[PDB]
Amino acid sequence: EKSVSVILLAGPKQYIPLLGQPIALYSFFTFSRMPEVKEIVVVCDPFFRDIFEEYEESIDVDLSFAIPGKERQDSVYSGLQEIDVNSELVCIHDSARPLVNTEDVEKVLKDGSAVGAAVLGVPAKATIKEVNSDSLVVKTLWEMQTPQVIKPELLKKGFELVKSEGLAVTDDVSIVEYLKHPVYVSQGSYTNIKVTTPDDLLLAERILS
Amino acid sequence: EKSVSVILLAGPKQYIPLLGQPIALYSFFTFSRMPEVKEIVVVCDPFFRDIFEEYEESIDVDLSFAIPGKERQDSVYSGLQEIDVNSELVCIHDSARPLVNTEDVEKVLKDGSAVGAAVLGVPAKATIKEVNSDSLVVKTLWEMQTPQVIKPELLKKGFELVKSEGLAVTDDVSIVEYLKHPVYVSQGSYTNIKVTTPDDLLLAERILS
Ligand SMILES: N#Cc1cnn2c(O)c(Cc3ccccc3)c(Cl)nc12
Ligand SMILES: N#Cc1cnn2c(O)c(Cc3ccccc3)c(Cl)nc12
Ligand SMILES: [K+]
Ligand SMILES: [K+]
Ligand SMILES: [K+]
Ligand SMILES: [K+]
Repeated sequence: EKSVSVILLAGPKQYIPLLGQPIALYSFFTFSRMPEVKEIVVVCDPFFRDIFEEYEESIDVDLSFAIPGKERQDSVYSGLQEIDVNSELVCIHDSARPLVNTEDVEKVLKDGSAVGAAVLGVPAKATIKEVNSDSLVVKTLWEMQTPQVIKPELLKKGFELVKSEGLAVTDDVSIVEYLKHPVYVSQGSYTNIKVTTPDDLLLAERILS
Repeated sequence: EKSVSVILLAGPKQYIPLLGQPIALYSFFTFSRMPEVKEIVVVCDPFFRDIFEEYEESIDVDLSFAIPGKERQDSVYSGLQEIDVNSELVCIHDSARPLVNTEDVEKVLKDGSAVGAAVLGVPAKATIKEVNSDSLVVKTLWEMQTPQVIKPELLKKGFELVKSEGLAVTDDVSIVEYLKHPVYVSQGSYTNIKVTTPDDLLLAERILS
């Protein structure tokens, strides 16, 4: 209980309402009601702080804020600077995923605690293949979602390594890929979609019923 | 000209209308108007033959039919048995992809002719990772679409090898993966979606405007 700090990424499609509520507030509330969660560090343009700020006394978590940066990793880093000095786990979530299930958050938190780093994923349904520089097929794949859950010292070491040795950040689990620590893939739900265009918004409404 | 035989897979979501026309007819017509295409072998439950049969004298291709089988590869094989004895290329298409562009069909036909086997693909947008049996991340991916275009002798040899040596067919390019022949990935369009649920159907309508 109160061992997890959520970094909620909300640096605009994550504020378009879903049944009257901005998309970013759904996951915000899902996390707030979990007794595991001590605090939520919201990463957002200060223009939208109000959207979250209205609910501070009514939620049972500490609310903090962080300034976004140029790339997703910069926004992750900024949020990381604000967590309780004794948080055992950081839980990084894309606010564009409003429909994440509490049960799946529970699973990835559990796996993150056990393993050190964990991320929600689902089996990739489509035929997906590695392709080389000459456009030829190179002769189980999982699609990643969020939360991404990691022990703060682990993530700090990852940022430290990328920084000092000047490494290339390419995708959403690139930083830990440079470390030798294992990353567990917690099996999630296909309903935990990223809601970035009006067609997704419609999906979200059907899932919400 | 008249060098390509299309195997149109329509073995029910591919007959739900899109702006009044069953989904399966969109690609059917796209292929019919191409002077490269000699014939279309439609693979469908005979219950729906009429849907295609109505247009035979008005299209400029020979129309043939084949019975589906249990798995997609069986349906591919059945269609293969019906093509002109002198077709230089077979063009396999999932009728659930109604929005394929003529220009992209032209590209994959060109690449299939040059290389021997080619398939439309797009860069996979999501973070996708290989995961091992212990649920851990294994430390460019492309999403495949159709058409899949192949020289008929190449595809026949592939079915022959899988059959005689009893190999496991897993995904949509599995059969050729056993051969040493290269498979080219022709860059397609994100609009060439597979339309399997009412939300896709809505996507299709927006793309169609
Ligand atoms: N942006 C961004 C980004 C790039 N890499 N990377 C990363 O490795 C983690 C850490 C992490 C990875 C997997 C599972 C949990 C945590 C997080 Cl949270 N973000 C990023
Ligand atoms: N079902 C099914 C199926 C499984 N494998 N496989 C395959 O290799 C090809 C041939 C092909 C592959 C890549 C590019 C063109 C053709 C086709 Cl057409 N279908 C299948
Ligand atoms: K380590
Ligand atoms: K999407
Ligand atoms: K060969
Ligand atoms: K779909």
